[PDB]
Amino acid sequence: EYTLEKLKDLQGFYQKQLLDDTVPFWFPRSIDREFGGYLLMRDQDGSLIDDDKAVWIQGRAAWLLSTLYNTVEQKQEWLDGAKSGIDFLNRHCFDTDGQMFFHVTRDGQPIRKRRYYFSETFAVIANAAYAKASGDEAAAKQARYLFGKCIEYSTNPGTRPAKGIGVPMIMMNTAQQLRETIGDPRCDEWIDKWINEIETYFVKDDIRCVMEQVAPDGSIIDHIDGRTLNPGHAIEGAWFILHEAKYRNNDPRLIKLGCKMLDYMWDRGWDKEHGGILYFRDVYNKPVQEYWQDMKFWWPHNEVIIATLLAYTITGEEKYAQWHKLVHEYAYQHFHDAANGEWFGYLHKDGTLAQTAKGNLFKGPFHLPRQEWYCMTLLNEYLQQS
Amino acid sequence: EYTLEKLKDLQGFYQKQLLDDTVPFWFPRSIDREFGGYLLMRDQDGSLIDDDKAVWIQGRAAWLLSTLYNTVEQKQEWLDGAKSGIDFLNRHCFDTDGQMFFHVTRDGQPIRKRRYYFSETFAVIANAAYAKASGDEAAAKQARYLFGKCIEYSTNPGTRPAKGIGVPMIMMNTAQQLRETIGDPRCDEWIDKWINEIETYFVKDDIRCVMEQVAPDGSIIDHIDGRTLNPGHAIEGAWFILHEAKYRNNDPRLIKLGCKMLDYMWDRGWDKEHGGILYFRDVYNKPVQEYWQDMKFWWPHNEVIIATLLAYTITGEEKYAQWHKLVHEYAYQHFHDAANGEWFGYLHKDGTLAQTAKGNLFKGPFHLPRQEWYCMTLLNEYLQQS
Ligand SMILES: [Cl-]
Ligand SMILES: [Cl-]
Repeated sequence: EYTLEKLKDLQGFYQKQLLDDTVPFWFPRSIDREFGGYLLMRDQDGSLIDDDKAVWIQGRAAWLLSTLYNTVEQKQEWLDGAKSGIDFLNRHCFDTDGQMFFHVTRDGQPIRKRRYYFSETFAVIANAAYAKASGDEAAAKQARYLFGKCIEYSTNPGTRPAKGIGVPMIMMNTAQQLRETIGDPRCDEWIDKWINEIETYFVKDDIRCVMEQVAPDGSIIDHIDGRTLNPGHAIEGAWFILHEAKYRNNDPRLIKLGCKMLDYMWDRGWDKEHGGILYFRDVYNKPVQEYWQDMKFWWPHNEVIIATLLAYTITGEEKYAQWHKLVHEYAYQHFHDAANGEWFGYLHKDGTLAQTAKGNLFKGPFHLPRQEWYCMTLLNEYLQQS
Repeated sequence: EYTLEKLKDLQGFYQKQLLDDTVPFWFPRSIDREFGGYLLMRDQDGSLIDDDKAVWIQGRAAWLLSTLYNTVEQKQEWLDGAKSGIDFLNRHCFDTDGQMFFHVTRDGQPIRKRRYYFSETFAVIANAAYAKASGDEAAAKQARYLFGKCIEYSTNPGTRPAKGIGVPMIMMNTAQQLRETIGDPRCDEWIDKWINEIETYFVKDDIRCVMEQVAPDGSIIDHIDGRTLNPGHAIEGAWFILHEAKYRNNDPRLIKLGCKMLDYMWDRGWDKEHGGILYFRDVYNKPVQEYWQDMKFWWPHNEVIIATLLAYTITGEEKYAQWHKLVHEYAYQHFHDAANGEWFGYLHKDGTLAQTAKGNLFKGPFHLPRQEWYCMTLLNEYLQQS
């Protein structure tokens, strides 16, 4: 399967895709010079379908620009672009009670506020990465403050109580990004707790499944919502854990855990008729009720590309190279827009395009550039060690 | 052409489908003998995929059974079934603040409560129809009490205010059902206000569109949510208005209003590539972001079948017979399950089945049986006058 020359070609592919295709689609043109932050809700040709701003994606974009500055090239325009988002978050995206908005207008007026703290987690990683890039001590302090607030909420996130895997997952990745940028003494211990929560409550070895939600004792909630799985989301967590495994000196327990989550959810998620990762499944193969259950979204593919390549480089198991080849070829052939750049977001089960937009309230410069950046970086490291 | 002969055939077809196929799929087996209410979340073969109870659908089902008893046949089984749903609503489906739940367990414990009051409107029409079928004065008083509360809610309620067409539409049909069962002196004057609201704010003659939401002054909100249209929903409102026109001795002004709404949204909503009514469209033909925008759902087809047949019997315009033939043939050929009865809910754009369930949190014994019952009784009245 994958030779070193082939992995060298893959490294260059992800690098050139990231820097010559994906990032230029968004930046610098998406930087809103008049109001700050980013205009990211763009059609296939780059034209705007909306001038609203999703607060999560403002933070994700600021994180990406800072991360490119810190790990790829110290381009002033990326630093300036990151600062524009940080400033927009601080100036407009916090309510008087200190909680962040979810959805604001171009000029920063609030449209939606969600009880969630997920906006805050993306402000943490954005401020952490920006603090590293710029030396801004205020951004460092904000990142560490909000991290604690996020921890606080995570301990305490209605006759059918359920806990969701997304809390430990997002907190783990937030803690990882905080560690890898400016550092914080809480990161490693809490990551341990969040991994233990994922393993204990959400990974079911007897049925080879990773749950999206469970009851507080870990039991499966046998109702429509509780049965609904998201393979791409579970495999996102799997590679967060494989990432942690490497940091922890290739810890065999964490390698085993990440790999089995990936194994379980590749089997449940990969569409053997049409190819690609199904968005939702049902733990007992009852019909999934969420309407988009069999659609092919971009971001599950981004996460499975990372996970399979990461699993392959860590374990050397050829099957992960075979799965990587499958999902990589599937995703780049079906989502990538060779004419205008970047990726479509939304395909039907059979791979035909459902609509042409490349950015909206949920899609922006995050999952795809993170995958291309992470894979380019991973392979550079891997090839240096070979 | 739609001859009297063809319309007689259709009349018998809808009657046979309603009584030999649609209703038997649900009743009596869906009657929850232990806890009351109805077990309606069923797979294609009738097996339960969940024992939860959607409060809207408990009221809709009680309304249907009462309506059948009143207008088709005084089956004791239907009356007893209607009372089961009424009692379940009264016993379990009101919160301590007087607002109704949206989603409860089999035994009536709350799962979810929504800010809307659509639960209440379906309790109105259920109690009204049951009050007529049984002479229960408590149900009649309840229907009128809840109706008054819905009126207050509708008149006595973010930097982007929007008003939705669903409120005046649902309130209109609620009032119509109240009028046609037990009567209420407020029905006609409030229907007039709601029709005026629909015509003034949501119907756009210049661009031939019916909006889902507009700004308080009626202007189009040129953002993703504000641009999103629902042709089936607009056409549901169209036939509510055509129904009112008939009630008002074929009021030509309401005929024109209902017909232009139908004309506008047939043109925007009918899928010329694959057939069927698309779920969402965009007023300016920008890409629609809601994931299921191009799926083919059962209930838009139910409503367009009513609207086209009603428009045809009222106006005699052959185009509405042509449109009815198209949507009738499309819907019964694609959604109807000849093997087990009733209709699948969810098809892809190209008409292929997305999943097999026939009842869930949103689909149950309502839109389809209402369409078959309404078309059967409409054609019976129409052919009695020829
Ligand atoms: Cl994204
Ligand atoms: Cl329904």
